[PDB]
Amino acid sequence: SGAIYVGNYRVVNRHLATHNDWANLVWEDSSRDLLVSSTTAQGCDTIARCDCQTGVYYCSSRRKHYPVSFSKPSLIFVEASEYYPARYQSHLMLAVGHSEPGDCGGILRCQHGVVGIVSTGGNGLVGFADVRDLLWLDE
Ligand SMILES: Cn1ncc2c(NC(=O)N3CCC[C@H](C(N)=O)C3)cccc21
Ligand SMILES: [Zn+2]
Repeated sequence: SGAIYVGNYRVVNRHLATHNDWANLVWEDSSRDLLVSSTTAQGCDTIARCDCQTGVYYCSSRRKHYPVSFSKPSLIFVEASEYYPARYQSHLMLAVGHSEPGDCGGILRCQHGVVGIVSTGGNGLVGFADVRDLLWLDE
Protein backbone atom coordinates (compact mmCIF):
# COMPACT_ATOMS: atom_id res chain seq x y z
CA SER A 1 0.00 0.00 0.00
CA GLY A 2 0.92 3.70 -0.34
CA ALA A 3 0.13 6.98 -2.08
CA ILE A 4 1.70 10.24 -3.30
CA TYR A 5 0.04 13.42 -1.92
CA VAL A 6 0.81 16.47 -4.12
CA GLY A 7 -1.26 19.66 -4.02
CA ASN A 8 -4.93 18.67 -4.04
CA TYR A 9 -4.21 15.25 -5.59
CA ARG A 10 -3.68 11.68 -4.29
CA VAL A 11 -1.82 9.27 -6.66
CA VAL A 12 -2.33 5.54 -6.00
CA ASN A 13 -2.01 2.20 -7.84
CA ARG A 14 -5.22 1.90 -9.87
CA HIS A 15 -5.69 -1.74 -8.64
CA LEU A 16 -5.61 -0.53 -4.99
CA ALA A 17 -7.90 2.55 -5.40
CA THR A 18 -10.71 2.76 -2.83
CA HIS A 19 -14.44 3.58 -3.30
CA ASN A 20 -13.54 7.14 -2.16
CA ASP A 21 -10.77 7.45 -4.80
CA TRP A 22 -13.26 6.48 -7.54
CA ALA A 23 -15.92 8.90 -6.18
CA ASN A 24 -13.36 11.78 -6.41
CA LEU A 25 -11.71 10.61 -9.69
CA VAL A 26 -9.49 13.07 -11.62
CA TRP A 27 -7.73 10.66 -14.04
CA GLU A 28 -7.02 6.94 -14.38
CA ASP A 29 -5.10 4.74 -16.83
CA SER A 30 -5.34 0.92 -16.66
CA SER A 31 -2.32 0.55 -19.00
CA ARG A 32 -0.16 2.46 -16.44
CA ASP A 33 -1.80 1.00 -13.22
CA LEU A 34 -2.35 4.62 -12.02
CA LEU A 35 -5.29 6.52 -10.57
CA VAL A 36 -5.38 10.15 -9.30
CA SER A 37 -8.16 11.42 -7.03
CA SER A 38 -8.88 14.88 -5.56
CA THR A 39 -8.27 15.78 -1.86
CA THR A 40 -9.49 18.57 0.44
CA ALA A 41 -6.16 18.86 2.36
CA GLN A 42 -2.87 20.10 0.80
CA GLY A 43 -0.37 17.31 0.09
CA CYS A 44 3.08 16.61 1.69
CA ASP A 45 5.07 15.51 -1.51
CA THR A 46 7.21 17.19 -4.50
CA ILE A 47 7.38 15.47 -7.98
CA ALA A 48 10.78 15.03 -9.67
CA ARG A 49 11.04 16.57 -13.18
CA CYS A 50 14.20 14.87 -14.44
CA ASP A 51 15.77 11.88 -16.25
CA CYS A 52 17.41 10.20 -13.17
CA GLN A 53 17.90 6.42 -13.45
CA THR A 54 19.07 5.90 -9.81
CA GLY A 55 17.15 6.49 -6.61
CA VAL A 56 15.86 4.93 -3.38
CA TYR A 57 12.54 3.09 -2.83
CA TYR A 58 10.64 2.03 0.28
CA CYS A 59 10.02 -1.75 0.58
CA SER A 60 7.26 -2.46 3.11
CA SER A 61 7.96 -6.25 3.10
CA ARG A 62 11.41 -5.47 4.59
CA ARG A 63 10.53 -2.21 6.49
CA LYS A 64 13.57 -0.73 4.68
CA HIS A 65 14.65 1.61 1.92
CA TYR A 66 16.90 0.27 -0.89
CA PRO A 67 19.02 2.09 -3.53
CA VAL A 68 18.27 1.03 -7.17
CA SER A 69 19.35 1.57 -10.77
CA PHE A 70 16.19 1.46 -12.99
CA SER A 71 15.37 1.40 -16.71
CA LYS A 72 13.72 4.39 -18.51
CA PRO A 73 9.88 4.36 -18.64
CA SER A 74 8.83 1.81 -21.23
CA LEU A 75 6.19 -0.68 -22.46
CA ILE A 76 6.74 -3.99 -20.62
CA PHE A 77 4.74 -7.21 -20.76
CA VAL A 78 3.05 -8.04 -17.41
CA GLU A 79 1.54 -11.50 -16.79
CA ALA A 80 -2.17 -11.88 -15.91
CA SER A 81 -3.10 -11.32 -12.25
CA GLU A 82 -6.45 -11.14 -10.35
CA TYR A 83 -6.54 -7.41 -11.22
CA TYR A 84 -5.66 -7.36 -14.94
CA PRO A 85 -5.53 -9.60 -17.98
CA ALA A 86 -2.10 -10.34 -19.52
CA ARG A 87 -1.04 -7.01 -21.16
CA TYR A 88 1.70 -4.45 -21.88
CA GLN A 89 2.00 -1.94 -19.01
CA SER A 90 3.26 1.45 -20.21
CA HIS A 91 5.53 4.04 -18.43
CA LEU A 92 7.04 1.17 -16.33
CA MET A 93 10.65 1.16 -15.00
CA LEU A 94 12.35 -2.05 -13.84
CA ALA A 95 15.17 -2.55 -11.34
CA VAL A 96 16.81 -5.40 -9.45
CA GLY A 97 15.43 -5.37 -5.90
CA HIS A 98 13.11 -7.17 -3.54
CA SER A 99 9.35 -6.81 -3.91
CA GLU A 100 6.15 -8.68 -2.92
CA PRO A 101 2.56 -7.82 -4.11
CA GLY A 102 1.74 -5.78 -0.94
CA ASP A 103 4.81 -3.57 -1.64
CA CYS A 104 2.75 -1.76 -4.35
CA GLY A 105 2.44 1.93 -3.50
CA GLY A 106 5.98 2.26 -2.03
CA ILE A 107 7.58 5.50 -3.25
CA LEU A 108 10.73 5.69 -5.43
CA ARG A 109 12.59 9.04 -4.95
CA CYS A 110 15.68 10.62 -6.46
CA GLN A 111 17.46 13.86 -5.29
CA HIS A 112 14.73 15.93 -7.14
CA GLY A 113 11.63 14.41 -5.59
CA VAL A 114 9.14 11.62 -6.17
CA VAL A 115 9.79 9.54 -9.31
CA GLY A 116 7.04 6.90 -9.06
CA ILE A 117 5.43 4.08 -7.05
CA VAL A 118 5.97 0.27 -6.91
CA SER A 119 3.53 -1.43 -9.32
CA THR A 120 5.05 -4.85 -10.34
CA GLY A 121 7.74 -7.30 -9.19
CA GLY A 122 9.23 -10.70 -9.70
CA ASN A 123 12.08 -12.97 -8.71
CA GLY A 124 14.53 -10.30 -7.59
CA LEU A 125 12.87 -7.59 -9.72
CA VAL A 126 10.80 -4.52 -8.76
CA GLY A 127 8.81 -2.37 -11.25
CA PHE A 128 7.79 1.27 -10.73
CA ALA A 129 5.02 3.24 -12.42
CA ASP A 130 6.57 6.59 -13.48
CA VAL A 131 4.80 9.86 -12.60
CA ARG A 132 7.42 12.42 -13.84
CA ASP A 133 5.63 13.07 -17.12
CA LEU A 134 2.33 14.11 -15.36
CA LEU A 135 3.07 17.83 -15.37
CA TRP A 136 -0.48 18.77 -14.35
CA LEU A 137 0.11 17.26 -10.85
CA ASP A 138 2.02 20.56 -10.00
CA GLU A 139 -0.84 22.91 -10.92
C1 LIG B 1 6.61 -10.87 -6.60
N1 LIG B 1 5.49 -10.11 -7.12
N2 LIG B 1 4.51 -10.73 -7.84
C2 LIG B 1 3.64 -9.79 -8.17
C3 LIG B 1 4.04 -8.52 -7.68
C4 LIG B 1 3.56 -7.21 -7.71
N3 LIG B 1 2.47 -6.97 -8.56
C5 LIG B 1 1.29 -7.60 -8.43
O1 LIG B 1 0.99 -8.24 -7.41
N4 LIG B 1 0.40 -7.41 -9.43
C6 LIG B 1 -1.03 -7.54 -9.11
C7 LIG B 1 -1.67 -6.19 -9.19
C8 LIG B 1 -1.44 -5.57 -10.56
C9 LIG B 1 0.05 -5.46 -10.89
C10 LIG B 1 0.22 -4.81 -12.25
N5 LIG B 1 0.82 -3.62 -12.25
O2 LIG B 1 -0.26 -5.32 -13.27
C11 LIG B 1 0.69 -6.84 -10.76
C12 LIG B 1 4.24 -6.21 -7.03
C13 LIG B 1 5.44 -6.48 -6.39
C14 LIG B 1 5.96 -7.77 -6.37
C15 LIG B 1 5.25 -8.77 -7.00
ZN1 LIG C 1 15.98 13.14 -10.37
